[PDB]
Amino acid sequence: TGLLDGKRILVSGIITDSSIAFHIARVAQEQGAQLVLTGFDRLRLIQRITDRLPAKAPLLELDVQNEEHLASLAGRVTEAIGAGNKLDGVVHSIGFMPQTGMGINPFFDAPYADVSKGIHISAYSYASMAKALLPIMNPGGSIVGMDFDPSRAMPAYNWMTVAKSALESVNRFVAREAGKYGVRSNLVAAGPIRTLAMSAIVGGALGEEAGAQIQLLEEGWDQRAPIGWNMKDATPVAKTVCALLSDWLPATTGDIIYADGGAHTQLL
Amino acid sequence: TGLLDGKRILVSGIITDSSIAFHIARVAQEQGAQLVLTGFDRLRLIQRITDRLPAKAPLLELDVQNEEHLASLAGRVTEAIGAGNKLDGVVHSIGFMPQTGMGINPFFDAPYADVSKGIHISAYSYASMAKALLPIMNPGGSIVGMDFDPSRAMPAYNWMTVAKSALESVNRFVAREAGKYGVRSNLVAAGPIRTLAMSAIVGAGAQIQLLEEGWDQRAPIGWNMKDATPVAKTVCALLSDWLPATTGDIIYADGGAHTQLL
Amino acid sequence: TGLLDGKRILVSGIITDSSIAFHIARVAQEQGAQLVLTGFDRLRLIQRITDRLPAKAPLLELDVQNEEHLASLAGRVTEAIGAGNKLDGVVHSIGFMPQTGMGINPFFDAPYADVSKGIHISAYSYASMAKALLPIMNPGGSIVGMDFDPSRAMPAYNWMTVAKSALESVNRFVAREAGKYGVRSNLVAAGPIRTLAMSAIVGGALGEEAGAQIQLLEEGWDQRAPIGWNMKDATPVAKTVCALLSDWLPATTGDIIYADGGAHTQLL
Amino acid sequence: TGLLDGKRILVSGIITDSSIAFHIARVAQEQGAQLVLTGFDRLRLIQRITDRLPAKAPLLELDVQNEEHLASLAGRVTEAIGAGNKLDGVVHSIGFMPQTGMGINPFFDAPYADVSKGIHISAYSYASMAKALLPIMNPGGSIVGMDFDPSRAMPAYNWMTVAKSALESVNRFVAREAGKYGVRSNLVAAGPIRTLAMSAIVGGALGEEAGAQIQLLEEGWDQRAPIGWNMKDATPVAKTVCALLSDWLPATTGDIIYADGGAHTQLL
Ligand SMILES: NC(=O)c1ccc[n+]([C@@H]2O[C@H](COP(=O)([O-])OP(=O)(O)OC[C@H]3O[C@@H](n4cnc5c(N)ncnc54)[C@H](O)[C@@H]3O)[C@@H](O)[C@H]2O)c1
Ligand SMILES: NC(=O)c1ccc[n+]([C@@H]2O[C@H](COP(=O)([O-])OP(=O)(O)OC[C@H]3O[C@@H](n4cnc5c(N)ncnc54)[C@H](O)[C@@H]3O)[C@@H](O)[C@H]2O)c1
Ligand SMILES: NC(=O)c1ccc[n+]([C@@H]2O[C@H](COP(=O)([O-])OP(=O)(O)OC[C@H]3O[C@@H](n4cnc5c(N)ncnc54)[C@H](O)[C@@H]3O)[C@@H](O)[C@H]2O)c1
Ligand SMILES: NC(=O)c1ccc[n+]([C@@H]2O[C@H](COP(=O)([O-])OP(=O)(O)OC[C@H]3O[C@@H](n4cnc5c(N)ncnc54)[C@H](O)[C@@H]3O)[C@@H](O)[C@H]2O)c1
Ligand SMILES: Cc1ccccc1Oc1ccc(Cn2cc(-c3ccccc3)nn2)cc1O
Ligand SMILES: Cc1ccccc1Oc1ccc(Cn2cc(-c3ccccc3)nn2)cc1O
Ligand SMILES: Cc1ccccc1Oc1ccc(Cn2cc(-c3ccccc3)nn2)cc1O
Ligand SMILES: Cc1ccccc1Oc1ccc(Cn2cc(-c3ccccc3)nn2)cc1O
Ligand SMILES: [Cl-]
Repeated sequence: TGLLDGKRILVSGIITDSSIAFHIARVAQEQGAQLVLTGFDRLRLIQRITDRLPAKAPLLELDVQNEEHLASLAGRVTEAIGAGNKLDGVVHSIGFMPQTGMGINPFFDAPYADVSKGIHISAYSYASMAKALLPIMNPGGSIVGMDFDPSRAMPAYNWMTVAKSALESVNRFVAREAGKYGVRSNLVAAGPIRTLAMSAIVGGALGEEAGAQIQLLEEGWDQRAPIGWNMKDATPVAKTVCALLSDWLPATTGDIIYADGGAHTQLL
Repeated sequence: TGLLDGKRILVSGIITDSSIAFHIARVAQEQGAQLVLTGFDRLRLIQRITDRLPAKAPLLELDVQNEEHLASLAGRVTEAIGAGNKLDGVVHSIGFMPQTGMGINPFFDAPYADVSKGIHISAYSYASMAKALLPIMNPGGSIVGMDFDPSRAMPAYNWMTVAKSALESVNRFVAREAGKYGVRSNLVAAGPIRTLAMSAIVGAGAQIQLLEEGWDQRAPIGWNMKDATPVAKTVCALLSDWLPATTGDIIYADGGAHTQLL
Repeated sequence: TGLLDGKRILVSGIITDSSIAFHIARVAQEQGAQLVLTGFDRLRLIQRITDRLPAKAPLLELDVQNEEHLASLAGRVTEAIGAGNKLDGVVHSIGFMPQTGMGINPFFDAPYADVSKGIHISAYSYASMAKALLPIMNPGGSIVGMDFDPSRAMPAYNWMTVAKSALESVNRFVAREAGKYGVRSNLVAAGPIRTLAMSAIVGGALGEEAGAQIQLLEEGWDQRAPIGWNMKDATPVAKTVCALLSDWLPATTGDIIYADGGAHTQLL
Repeated sequence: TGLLDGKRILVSGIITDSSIAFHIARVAQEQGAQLVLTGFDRLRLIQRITDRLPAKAPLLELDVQNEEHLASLAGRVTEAIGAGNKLDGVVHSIGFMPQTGMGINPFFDAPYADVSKGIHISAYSYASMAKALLPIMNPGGSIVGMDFDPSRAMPAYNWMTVAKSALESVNRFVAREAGKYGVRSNLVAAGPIRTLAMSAIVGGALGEEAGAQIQLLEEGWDQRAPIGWNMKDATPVAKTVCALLSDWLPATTGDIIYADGGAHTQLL
C-alpha cells in the first residue's frame, strides 16, 4: 500500500511547518512510515509544530554540536521505536551558518570560528549522526541528507556553499561506512523552498537586498527548470527523499539526486 | 497498490530474457503497470520471450532507423491501448554499435559510416522516440533511457562511449521539449549486467575482470552483474510519481561505484 | 624566446580574420612557431586571409569529410615542412551543423542525415585528424581542439551541443592513442567569440530572434565571469590554445581547459 | 624562455626539497620570477632548504592560523619587495590534517576539533591569504592553490578529501573577490608526488599500510594516465603552476587544472 509501509525512520530538522523536514515527515507518514523525530533548542515550539503532522511521533532532543546528545542518541532512539527494533531510515535536514558567513557580509570577513561552527552543523554532523545510528539500522536501510548544489559559486550563499561542498564529500565517505551495514547514503539537492532558514538566515544576511533574493532564485530555478519550480511547494522534495528511503532506489549510494525541476541540467 | 498502478507504459528493447528491458517490464507489471512492448527485427523470438513476462502485453514492431515505423508508432500504440487513452511512461532500452566501433578493434579504424549508425540507434533515437510519443503522453508522465557512464574513457567500449555522451546531451534537450507536455526525461546509468549486447562488445575473462574492478570492487554496497532487478527498480522509480522534480538528469544505479575512486 | 620557439604546428579552421584559428595562428607566430595551415572549400579567400598573418605559412586543402584528403594529409604536411621534420602541434578549430539542427528550428525536426553530417565534421574529425597526423608528431607534442561547454542544455545551440558532447568523449579516446606517441590531446572550451559560424550559423538559425543570441551570451558569460568576457577579443582564447601547445602544461591530457572568464564556475 | 620575467611571486609551503612548493619556486626562478617565500614553524630548517634554490629570496614567517601573521603579511611582503612594488603571483601550497583524520583511523572517530584544524589550514587559509595579499597584487595577477581531486571518495585520504572539497568551493568564491582586482584564482589538482605530507597520510614511510599506499597510487595514477605518471618528479606540476602564474591562461579563473597525466579522464 504505502511506499514506506512498516519502515521506522528518524527525521531531524523540523523547526516550523515550512521546514523541509516537516514535509518529509508528513509524506513519510502518509506512506505508512513510523517516525521518530529530533529537534534542536526550541523543543516546546517543535512539539506544537509536530502536532500538526498526520500522526503522533516521539520527539527527541538533538543538538548535533553536543557530544552527550550524540553519545545517548542510539539509546534514546531504541527506547522510542521499541527495544530491539531497528531503523530503516535516517533523514539529516539540518544546517546553520552564522550571519558573517552569508549575504552581503564580505566573504573574506567571516572569521574561521564562525565558518567552523557552520561546517560542524551542516557537514560534519552528517557523519556524526551516521556514526551514532548505523549500529541500529537494518540492512537495506537508507540515510538521506539535504544539499543545495554548490558546484558553482553564487551570490549570498557564500560560506554555506563551502559547507555543502564539504557535505557532499562527507556523504561519499559515509557511504563507504554504511555499505558495511547494507545501508545507503545519499543527498537530495533540492531547489529553493521558502523556509525559516531561507528567510532569516540567508534573507536576513542580505539586509536590504532580500527583494533581489526572490528574483535570483526565480532566475536560477524556475526559469531554467524544464518542468518549472515552485518555491512554496515542498512536496516534490519530500517525495524525492521518500523515494530514497524506499526500496525503489536500491543501487544508488554515495550519490546526489537533484530535486530541482531539472534546473541544474540547463544553462539558461 | 503497486508503484505503477494504473499507468500505461511503453517498453522498447527486449530481445532475450536477460535484456534490461525484460526486467524493467517484469518489475513494471509486478507493480501494476499495463505495458505496450516494442521489438526490433526478430519479432518471433521476441514474442516467445515476452510470453515469459508475468502478463500479456501487445508487441509492436519498431526499428528506430525506419521513418515509417516512427511515423505510424503513435497510431499503433493508440490502437493497442484504446482510443482516448494515453501513455504515462516510455522506456528507451536500445543500443547498437558495429563491431568496428568496439572491443579490440583500434579506435581510429572505425569508419564514420559505422559510428554514425551506432549514434543513430543509440542516441538520436531517444529524440525520435520522444518526438513520436510525446503527443500521446499524459501530463505527469516519464521518459526513461539507459546510459552507461561515459564521463571517462575506458577499454573496449570505444565509440559506444561516444554514443552515450551524445545520448546524455540529447536527454537534456528532450527534457526541454518534454517539459511543455508536463513530462520528465531522464537516464539511468546502470552498472554492468550480463546481456546479449554485453557479450557482443568483445566476442571475455579480461572483460569480466575489468567490470569487477570498475564496479563491484568500487561499489560500497557491491554490484552483481547477474541481477538486473536493482536496475529495473530504479527505472520504475523514475516512471513513478516519486521523482516528480527530476528531469534532464541521470540517476546512477551502479552500487555507488562512480562515487568511489578506488 | 617565444613560447613556441622552434615548434612546427598545424592549424586548421581559418575562414576569416575573425576565426578563432586565425588568432591562434597569429599568436603562435608571434611566439616563434612555424605554421602549416589547412583550409576548407574557399581556398582562394583563405589564402588572402592568411596573408594578413604576421608570417607566410603554407596552406593545404582539407575537407575532413574527404577520405582522400585525410589519407594524403601527412604526406602533404611532410612535403611542406621538409622530409625528416615532424609536427609538434595540431590545432582542430573546425565545426559545422546544418540549419535544421540549430536556432529556432525545432530540435525534434532535425533529420538524422543533417545531425550526422554535423557530428562527422565537428566531432569524428577530431579523431580522423589525430589518426592522420600522429605518425608525423614528435614526442612531447600536443593536439588541441575547440569546445563550447555542452554539460547543460541551452537555447539555440541544439544539436551542436550534442556534437560537442561527442567531441569531449572523442578527446578522451584520442588521448589514449596519442599517449603511445608521447603526445597530449586536450580541448579548450572557449567563451563566445564573434566569428562567421557564431553569426551566420547560430545567429542565422535564429531568424528574427537574433537579438536573443546576444542577450543569452551576455547573461551566460560576461555577467557570470569574475574577470569579465569580451566576445570581440579572441586573444585570451588564442593564448590559452598556445599554452596547451607549449611545454608548460606537460601533465594535462584527455582534458578540457576553460577559457571563458570563469563563467562556467559561477551560477549567476 | 623567461615565462615569468619581471614577475614578483609569493610562494608558501616549502618545508623540504621534496615539497611541491620547492619545485614551484625553483621553476619560477628559472623562468625569471623574483620570489618572496613563506614558511611555517621551522624557519631555520626552511632557510637551509631554500638556500638550495637557484636564487636567494627573502623568507617570511607565516602560520595561517595566526591572525597577527596574516594581518602583518602585506606590510612584511612590501618591505621585502620594496615600497611601490606589488605582487603578480601568490602560491598556496599548504595543508594539514591531524592523524585521526587520515589513514587507517576510522573515518567516524576523527573528532571535529581535529577535522576543523585541518579545514582551517587546508581550505579556509586559501581565503585568508587572498584577503591579506589582494591589496598588494597588480591587475593581471594570479593566485594558485594545490588540490588533490576529491570528487570521489577513496581509502586513507579521509577527512583531507573533505578539506579539498571545501577548498574547491573556496577557490570559486576567491575568484569572485579577486576579479575586482583583475586577479585570477585557480587550483592545480596534481597527481601524487612523494613528499613529507604524503608519508604522513599513513603515519610515516613505514606506516602500517604504506605498501597499500604505493599500490593504490600506482593504480589510480600511473596506470590510468595516458602519458604515465612519475611520483618522484614534481617538475610537471611546478610547470603547470607557472603556466597559471603567467599571462598564458588569461581567461581561466575560479577553476581547476589537472596535472595528473590525464588519469582523472580514464576509468581504468
Ligand atoms: N530551503 C531551501 O531552499 C533549501 C534547499 C536545499 C537544501 N536545503 C537544506 O535543507 C535542510 C533543512 O533546511 P530548511 O530549508 O528546511 O530550513 P529550516 O530552518 O526549516 O530547518 C533547518 C534546521 O536545522 C536545525 N539545526 C540548526 N542547528 C542545529 C543543531 N545544532 N543541531 C541540530 N539541528 C540543528 C534547525 O533546528 C532547523 O530545524 C538544510 O540542510 C538546508 O541547508 C534547503
Ligand atoms: N548490460 C549492461 O551492462 C548495460 C549497462 C548500462 C546501460 N546499458 C544499456 O541498456 C540498454 C539495453 O541494453 P542491454 O544491455 O539490455 O542489451 P540487449 O542486447 O538486451 O538489448 C539491446 C536492445 O537494442 C535493440 N535495438 C538495436 N538496434 C535497434 C533498432 N534499430 N531499433 C530498435 N531496437 C534496436 C535490440 O533489438 C535489443 O532489444 C542499452 O541502451 C544499453 O547500452 C547496458
Ligand atoms: N566562436 C565561438 O564563440 C566559439 C566558442 C567555442 C568554441 N568554438 C568552436 O571553435 C571552432 C572554430 O569556429 P569559429 O567560431 O572560429 O568559426 P569559423 O566559422 O571561423 O570557423 C569554423 C571553421 O570550420 C571549418 N569547417 C567547416 N566544415 C569543414 C570541413 N568539412 N572540413 C574542414 N573544415 C571545415 C570552416 O571552414 C571554418 O574555417 C569550432 O569548433 C567552434 O565550434 C567557437
Ligand atoms: N604530494 C602530493 O601528492 C600532493 C598532491 C596534490 C596536492 N597536494 C597538495 O600540495 C600542497 C603541498 O603539500 P606537499 O605534498 O608539498 O607537502 P609538504 O609537507 O611538503 O608541504 C606542506 C606544507 O604545509 C605547510 N603548513 C602546514 N601547516 C601550516 C600552517 N599552519 N601555516 C602555513 N603553512 C603550513 C608545511 O609547513 C609544509 O610546508 C598541499 O595543499 C597538498 O595537499 C599534494
Ligand atoms: C539551514 C540553512 C542554514 C544556513 C544557510 C541556509 C540554510 O538552508 C537553506 C535555505 C535556503 C537555500 C536556498 N537559497 C539559496 C539562496 C542564495 C541567495 C539567493 C541566490 C541563490 C543563493 N537563497 N535561498 C539553501 C539552504 O541551504
Ligand atoms: C546495447 C549495446 C549496444 C552496443 C554496445 C553495448 C550495448 O549495451 C551494453 C552492454 C554492456 C555494457 C556494460 N559493459 C561495458 C563493457 C566494456 C568492457 C569492460 C570495461 C568497461 C567497458 N563491457 N560491458 C554497456 C552497454 O551499453
Ligand atoms: C563552427 C560552428 C559550427 C556550427 C555551430 C557553431 C559553431 O561554432 C560556434 C560559434 C559560436 C559559439 C558560441 N555561441 C553559442 C551560442 C548559442 C546562443 C546563445 C546562448 C548559447 C548558445 N551563440 N554563440 C559556439 C560555437 O561552437
Ligand atoms: C599536505 C597534506 C596534509 C595532509 C594530507 C595530505 C597532504 O598533502 C598531500 C600529500 C599527498 C597526496 C597524495 N596522496 C594521496 C594518498 C591517499 C592514499 C593512497 C590512495 C589515494 C589517497 N596518498 N598520497 C595528497 C595530498 O593532499
Ligand atoms: Cl509533487
